[PDB]
Amino acid sequence: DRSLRPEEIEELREAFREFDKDKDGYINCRDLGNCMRTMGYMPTEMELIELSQQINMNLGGHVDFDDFVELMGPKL
Ligand SMILES: [Mg+2]
Repeated sequence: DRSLRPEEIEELREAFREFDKDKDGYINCRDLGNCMRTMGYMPTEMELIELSQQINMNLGGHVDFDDFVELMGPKL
């Protein structure tokens, strides 16, 4: 019934962390481009950007493992 992909969640967690080991729980749209590519190597090089920009409609350049996953769930 409605099959998703609970596997990417595990890989993301490691990427969101492997990049945010500082123990902050938040990453800057900067690492993303680098974490997004090393995470699946599939997005563009200026589009994932527009996404991390839309984020500004709430926090302001800071994504939580939740947005991180919400930003990688759209384009893949
Ligand atoms: Mg941090």
